[PDB]
Amino acid sequence: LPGKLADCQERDPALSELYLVEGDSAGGSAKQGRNRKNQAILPLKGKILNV
DNA sequence: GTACCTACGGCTTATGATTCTTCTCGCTTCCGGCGGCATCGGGATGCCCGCGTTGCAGGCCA
Repeated sequence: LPGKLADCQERDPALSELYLVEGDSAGGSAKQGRNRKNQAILPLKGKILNV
């Protein structure tokens, strides 16, 4: 929960949005240019192992 | 693709210590009430006489 996740002010689901981008390259400007009402961004690190 | 360490210098803020404010234990002993009796100075009551109080009308003041 800490570290990377930055939720919005609203807590009721089906109203907010979630995004998945590169952390240090994209998430910075994404948070600096997003809204603080119904916006949430979850950064990522590199790739993800296959299933 | 990403994280964690200290030196170079200054103000502050996050917590254990010391002088100033205060809360009130101890009773006991010199001292302060407390009551009774002889004493003394004041005054209320009475009479006399002149002065303090008040009403009228005028000139001065806030």
